[PDB]
Amino acid sequence: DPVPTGGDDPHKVAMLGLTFDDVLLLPAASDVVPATADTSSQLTKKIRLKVPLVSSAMDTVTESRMAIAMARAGGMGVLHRNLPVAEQAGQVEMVKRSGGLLVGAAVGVGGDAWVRAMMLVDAGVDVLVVDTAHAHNRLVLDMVGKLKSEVGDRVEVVGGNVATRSAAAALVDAGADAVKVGVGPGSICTTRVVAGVGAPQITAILEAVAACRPAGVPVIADGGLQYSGDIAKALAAGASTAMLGSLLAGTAEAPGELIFVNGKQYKSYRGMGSLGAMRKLVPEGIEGRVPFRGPLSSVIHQLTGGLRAAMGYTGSPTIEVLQQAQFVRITPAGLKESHPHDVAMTVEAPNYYA
Amino acid sequence: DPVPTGGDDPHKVAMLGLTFDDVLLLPAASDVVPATADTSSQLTKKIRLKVPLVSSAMDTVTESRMAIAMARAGGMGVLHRNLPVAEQAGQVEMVKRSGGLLVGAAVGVGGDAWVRAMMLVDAGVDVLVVDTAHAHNRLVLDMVGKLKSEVGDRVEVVGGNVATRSAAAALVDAGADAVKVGVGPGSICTTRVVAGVGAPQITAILEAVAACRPAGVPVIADGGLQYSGDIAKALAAGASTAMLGSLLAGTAEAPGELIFVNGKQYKSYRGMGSLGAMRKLVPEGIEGRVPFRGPLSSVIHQLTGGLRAAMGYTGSPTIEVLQQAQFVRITPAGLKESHPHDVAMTVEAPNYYA
Amino acid sequence: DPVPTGGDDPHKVAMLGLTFDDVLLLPAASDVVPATADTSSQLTKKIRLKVPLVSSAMDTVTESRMAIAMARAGGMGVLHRNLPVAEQAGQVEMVKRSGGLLVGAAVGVGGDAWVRAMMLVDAGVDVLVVDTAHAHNRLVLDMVGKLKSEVGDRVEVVGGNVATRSAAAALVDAGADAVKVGVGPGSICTTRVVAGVGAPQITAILEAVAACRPAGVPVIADGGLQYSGDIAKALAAGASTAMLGSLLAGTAEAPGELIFVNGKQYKSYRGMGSLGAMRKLVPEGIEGRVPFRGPLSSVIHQLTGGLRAAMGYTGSPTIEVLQQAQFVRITPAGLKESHPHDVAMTVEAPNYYA
Amino acid sequence: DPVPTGGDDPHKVAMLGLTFDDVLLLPAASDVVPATADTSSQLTKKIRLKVPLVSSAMDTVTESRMAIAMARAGGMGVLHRNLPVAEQAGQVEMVKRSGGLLVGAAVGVGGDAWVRAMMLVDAGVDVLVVDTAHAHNRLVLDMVGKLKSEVGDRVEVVGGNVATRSAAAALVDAGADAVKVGVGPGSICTTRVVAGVGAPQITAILEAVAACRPAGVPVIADGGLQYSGDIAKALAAGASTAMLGSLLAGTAEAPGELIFVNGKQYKSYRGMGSLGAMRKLVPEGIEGRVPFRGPLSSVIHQLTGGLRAAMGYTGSPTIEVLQQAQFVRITPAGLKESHPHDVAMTVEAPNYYA
Ligand SMILES: COc1c(C)c2c(c(O)c1C/C=C(\C)Cn1cc(COC[C@H]3O[C@@H](n4cnc5c(N)ncnc54)[C@H](O)[C@@H]3O)nn1)C(=O)OC2
Ligand SMILES: COc1c(C)c2c(c(O)c1C/C=C(\C)Cn1cc(COC[C@H]3O[C@@H](n4cnc5c(N)ncnc54)[C@H](O)[C@@H]3O)nn1)C(=O)OC2
Ligand SMILES: COc1c(C)c2c(c(O)c1C/C=C(\C)Cn1cc(COC[C@H]3O[C@@H](n4cnc5c(N)ncnc54)[C@H](O)[C@@H]3O)nn1)C(=O)OC2
Ligand SMILES: COc1c(C)c2c(c(O)c1C/C=C(\C)Cn1cc(COC[C@H]3O[C@@H](n4cnc5c(N)ncnc54)[C@H](O)[C@@H]3O)nn1)C(=O)OC2
Ligand SMILES: O=c1[nH]cnc2c1ncn2[C@@H]1O[C@H](COP(=O)(O)O)[C@@H](O)[C@H]1O
Ligand SMILES: O=c1[nH]cnc2c1ncn2[C@@H]1O[C@H](COP(=O)(O)O)[C@@H](O)[C@H]1O
Ligand SMILES: O=c1[nH]cnc2c1ncn2[C@@H]1O[C@H](COP(=O)(O)O)[C@@H](O)[C@H]1O
Ligand SMILES: O=c1[nH]cnc2c1ncn2[C@@H]1O[C@H](COP(=O)(O)O)[C@@H](O)[C@H]1O
Ligand SMILES: [K+]
Ligand SMILES: [K+]
Ligand SMILES: [K+]
Ligand SMILES: [K+]
Repeated sequence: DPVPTGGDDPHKVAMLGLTFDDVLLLPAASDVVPATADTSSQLTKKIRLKVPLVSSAMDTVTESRMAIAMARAGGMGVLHRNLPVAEQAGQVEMVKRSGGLLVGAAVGVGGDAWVRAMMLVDAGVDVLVVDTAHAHNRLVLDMVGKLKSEVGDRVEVVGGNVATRSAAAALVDAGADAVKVGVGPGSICTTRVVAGVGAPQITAILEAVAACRPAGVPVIADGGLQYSGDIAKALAAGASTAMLGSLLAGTAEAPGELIFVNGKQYKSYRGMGSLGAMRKLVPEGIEGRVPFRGPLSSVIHQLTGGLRAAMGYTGSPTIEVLQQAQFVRITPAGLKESHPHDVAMTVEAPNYYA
Repeated sequence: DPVPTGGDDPHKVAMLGLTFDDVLLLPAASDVVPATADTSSQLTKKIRLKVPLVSSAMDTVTESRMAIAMARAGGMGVLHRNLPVAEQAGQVEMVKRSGGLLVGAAVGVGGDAWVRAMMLVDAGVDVLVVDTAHAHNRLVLDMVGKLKSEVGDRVEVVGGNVATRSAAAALVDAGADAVKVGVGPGSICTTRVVAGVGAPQITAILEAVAACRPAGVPVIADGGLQYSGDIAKALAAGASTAMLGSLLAGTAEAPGELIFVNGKQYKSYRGMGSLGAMRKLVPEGIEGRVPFRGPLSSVIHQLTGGLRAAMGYTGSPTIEVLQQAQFVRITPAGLKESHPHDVAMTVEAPNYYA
Repeated sequence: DPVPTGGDDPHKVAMLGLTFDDVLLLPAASDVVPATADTSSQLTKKIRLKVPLVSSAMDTVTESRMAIAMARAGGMGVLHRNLPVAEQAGQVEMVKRSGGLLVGAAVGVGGDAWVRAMMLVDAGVDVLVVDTAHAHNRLVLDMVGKLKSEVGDRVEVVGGNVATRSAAAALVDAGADAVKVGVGPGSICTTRVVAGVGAPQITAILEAVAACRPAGVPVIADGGLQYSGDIAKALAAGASTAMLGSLLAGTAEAPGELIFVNGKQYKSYRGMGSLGAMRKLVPEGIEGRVPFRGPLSSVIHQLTGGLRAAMGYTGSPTIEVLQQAQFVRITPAGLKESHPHDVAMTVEAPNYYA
Repeated sequence: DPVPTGGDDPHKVAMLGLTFDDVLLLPAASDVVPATADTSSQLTKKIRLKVPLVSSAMDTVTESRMAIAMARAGGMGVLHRNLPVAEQAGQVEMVKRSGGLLVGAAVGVGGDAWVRAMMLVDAGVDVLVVDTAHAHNRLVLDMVGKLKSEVGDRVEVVGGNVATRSAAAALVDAGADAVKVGVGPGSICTTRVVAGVGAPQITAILEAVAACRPAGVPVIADGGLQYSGDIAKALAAGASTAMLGSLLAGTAEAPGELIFVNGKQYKSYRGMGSLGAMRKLVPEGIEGRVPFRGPLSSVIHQLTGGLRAAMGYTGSPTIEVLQQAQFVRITPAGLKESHPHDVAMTVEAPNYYA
């Protein structure tokens, strides 16, 4: 970062971090229309999805109903781990016996996490996600490496989360089959406020990709996505898939009863590091609610439609070509101009609410 | 773009995009006053307007009443294409038989669009606008080139929309008589959110102009304009005309009945890519309403008055000289200072509402 | 401006404009306390004020009561010109016969303005202000030069307004005794929106000063000031005095009756380019109201107290040394941190309202 | 500062100032977990705290109850000086006789301040804080140097406040045992608005540290902190401790009765430069209220928990290693993404309110 901002060390403030709202994809020469785009992409080294989307491993987003629906829509669910091992394993079996659908499951770090992992593999899980706030901790890299050693022939092992090139490189050397990027950008996340730590999500992807791409390891962009265009941006920055919590938490298939506050409909959505999920603790998430959004299938159709539009605009027949697209950086005025502006919206759009 | 923002490719984030609110025109030495300014400008290679303004080809902005009024005010209307071919053609005839006024009409891409185009030419249209979200698609360049080949002796052919230098260059090589710039900046547009694609409108004009100006092809700045000063900025960036939807949709001549909500008056205004206009679809516009603004003539007087003021300030006797003016880039504080600030407005101004 | 923002001309977007909220003064080594600071400064080549403040030539800010009070407080008023010549001249006499106080008066450009000017000189005015939106117009430079030729032995002649180095240089060569800077930053001004023209006020001062300082011509910073700290910033950027409209319009001495809306007290304040002041016109100002602020003397005490504080902080015993102080440029976060933040204000401060 | 912003002097606008919301800490390789972090740090050359936090010397933040509680929590209180000397001294004795707890006390500059200081030393104070708005004034450096000469064997002497490298260097040469950084960032402070003076707090720390670190003098980051992550940022920028007013003013131990406005609970909090504290004056602070936050111990637990999280993320076993961490600079979009976003919070978190 060139500009003088204090002190005598030019590396103290090491770069300028961008996130989704900071950039637009540039249109390019195209012989692609949304209809002819191919949205398939690698979830891991061995697993390719038809639709490059996976649901967050959260107790207000993914249990078996969500996992089943995501798989049928061409993506995948990652089953959360805030429940007894026998119950998480049973949910893996529920998905597996609905057509041999793909499914993943989260585990932590340690002895209990290891027992959880072995049970999940026994239940037939396809992907284990080592699900942590900071994968550059040595204990996490150990967990990833040992799982890959012991069961890596039977199962794919994802490691996360990271926000730097060096952390992505450490997970690759540990043997990760994919690397999940996102420290702090989650809609329900307070890590960046409470700890003061993280990196803006576009820059975090660009950096992780610089480590993972040359090693042939897919990057999963996790957190901070709010519009279908954000998915296109994350993939163009080099991710192969995107993980969604907020965008899916409001759907019929997410766990939770409908909340009916003041004429409107909502579903609860909460961080896994919130007090409520963990039950003095120092939480790194909040508890809240999102608008009810109806069937998962209709949300995914809108998201994939927006991604297909982006592929047509950028002349990308495949996700692999989308990953080569270019950005322009924009100002606050640019962002206001990008949204609808100076008009009163009178009708809801299925892919846009202010 | 010099500053490090992630990864190892300096061309990934290729430049900084500016739009109207990011810049001001610098005053210069002047022997021009608003009264003596000459606002005429090229719409196309062959067509010069007295006032460098054209109304959007939208079903809530331009049918024959709007086209007639815009022509009489010294500009032009582009008749929308969300209606049967015989009806669009009939409206062209309505305008033509009100004094031989100039008129344009939108067409799409394909066989039905081609039949539409031939009928419009037969009705006496002066300008065909190949009206698309992404003119850098090969199908659009083909449509432009074939129209120019078949009927280009009888009619001027405009192509759009683009947001890059390379896309403008492709339209010029395809034979466009003008190039329309604007991917996503429209007030009712969600393309930049839904697809994540576009470029801020001042930068988009500067880039398109770098391709079109040396080839002698006029650029039409389309979308994102909200104040008379925006028109001056778009022209100074090198456009020859500006296309307006939002600013004209509220006028008496725009299609639509007056809406009377809660003591106030409005007219409907909607994207042509909204669900409502297209009638599961994945829309790229919204449906809404804008304040009623009275007769078109009075709006155009205010817009041209603001443009004339800019010409006096920049010492520009003609639009061609305005296109040589300089900008200063501004911060959010600069923008707040540019608007009225720290005062409660007690009376409406005819050319300013907060 | 180094960063790529579109096109092939590096001078198209010629620099980055800053205004007051973009910068802070850096504290420095000091043997000055607010009590020992000397706030005197040149209004013009020949006229030094005890307090570097002058009231705007506006019909809601300065008639004779305001002019008298400003002079007694150690500054000066400039009498507005939206009234018959005999009446403006009479007000000059009212001030002159209240102790031989300093007074200025605005005039325009042309034959009627020239008659106005001669009458004002006859009435004993000390300063003529050629009061225009764009002093880089040739007609204005002619007016300034001819006044200085004809009556420049009897009276000081101020010219404005400008926002560029070249325009300030032209006024200096025309013979101006001071140069007034400010195109568009006024609180009631819409020029930057309606015409799209101007330059952020700190940059406008820095540029004008680069022309005026080496010629020994004082710069008057006109418009955009809202806090006592803004006065210190304008002077540190190199201005010698500041002109205030909004900050003084609410005082007892400003023309206007008190407005009592919904339990509170206000006074009308309006641009001289508003429809109301000019009485289809294309206005460049709005009509509004500001909070009532009580006696002028108490406002000026607060403003000078804040300026004296700045002088103590920067180690400036005199305004001439304050003009050598340094800035740091700040971000939106910096600006939020500069104001009170994260607290509910329960008591009014005499020099701060949110 | 490279970019052209006006005039011909590249040093006029000398750098870009950042504050807390402008930066995030980058995660790094770590063998630290929050539990194993060591939060101890130097308050002064001779005094090490277990927890790197000290309460502001304000009459709505620190009297003896607060000083006692802060010391027991592993930090320190600085007793305010808006009260008679015998009473401030008595409060020092109250703290000293509650277990020989550490305590500091503020003094001003001059003869009365000197008498106050001698009485405080006699009462057994551990730290004298020369408590001023501008320590680069020569009178302040004299006060610091004379105290260190006369009583510097018995007591540690802190000097502040500063916002520049040169001012920190002057205090070091004057003999300060620590340097307090912060000109204007306080939540109740208006200095930056009223005087227009200051520097954004991250840059102010980086600059002061460049002077103090090589001389082995600890820096106290004072003002502007609102979240536990801010404490981690201030320390990573090189401060050794942080001083808090706003974050502690709402606690049970802060002076003040509970205010019960409209169903909610608050405590008064006011600048020491506000009219109310000083009792025409020209104040540099405001009077207000903050939410009631319960026992001090629980607030400090949340703050230290967030700091420990940051240490785990950055791989810092000690504060000395945290001081070597790196930042990424972020945009407004980055800041929105850092907070919770696009969710309605339904439950209060103990370490986060919007
Ligand atoms: C046409 O109205 C606009 C305009 C003018 C703009 C936008 C927009 O979203 C819309 C709404 C979009 C539609 C109403 C849908 N539509 C219809 C057409 C007519 O031309 C269709 C042809 O345009 C090309 N095309 C149109 N969209 C794409 C895409 N997403 N990817 C690749 N090619 C695309 C393709 O060759 C196709 O055959 N273009 N967009 C916009 O973002 O900036 C300008
Ligand atoms: C005079 O009040 C201001 C002032 C001081 C400012 C502004 C403004 O809009 C106004 C309101 C504008 C008016 C009340 C209209 N007006 C009257 C005059 C008196 O001088 C008129 C002469 O000023 C020159 N002039 C004034 N405006 C222009 C222009 N737009 N283009 C070219 N020349 C212009 C021209 O030579 C003309 O003969 N200037 N503006 C402003 O934006 O920054 C400063
Ligand atoms: C003391 O509280 C603060 C503190 C800590 C800060 C600020 C502040 O406005 C205030 C409020 C200001 C006052 C309560 C007034 N005050 C009293 C003192 C005690 O020391 C007084 C001495 O401090 C020096 N000093 C204090 N202010 C100035 C100034 N504006 N210009 C030059 N010198 C100044 C000068 O030598 C003077 O003898 N400093 N400010 C601030 O902006 O950042 C830190
Ligand atoms: C797990 O959920 C997340 C995720 C995915 C993210 C975040 C987050 O705050 C949370 C909430 C945090 C928790 C629910 C707490 N938790 C539990 C785990 C499971 O793995 C624990 C292991 O992860 C490592 N670890 C986890 N947090 C830290 C830290 N602050 N410092 C050092 N190491 C840390 C450490 O080795 C530890 O043994 N990670 N965070 C986040 O900010 O970005 C991604
Ligand atoms: O409590 C937490 N604190 C921080 N991040 C969390 C927490 N719980 C889940 N996450 C992350 O936030 C992501 C969802 O982000 P969203 O799509 O923006 O709502 C998840 O996939 C996790 O990576
Ligand atoms: O639904 C749509 N989505 C995106 N852009 C549209 C749509 N309909 C019209 N437009 C564009 O928006 C322009 C009007 O923008 P406005 O002047 O900012 O309201 C039109 O001239 C078209 O280029
Ligand atoms: O109607 C107008 N349009 C633009 N600027 C104006 C108008 N009337 C007065 N001004 C300028 O605005 C200044 C006052 O700005 P303020 O102190 O920010 O309210 C005056 O001294 C004039 O330079
Ligand atoms: O009235 C004042 N004006 C300016 N700063 C003050 C005033 N009173 C206290 N301060 C500073 O503000 C700090 C507290 O800031 P806070 O933690 O952001 O609320 C104190 O420790 C002092 O350095
Ligand atoms: K838009
Ligand atoms: K303004
Ligand atoms: K402040
Ligand atoms: K967040």
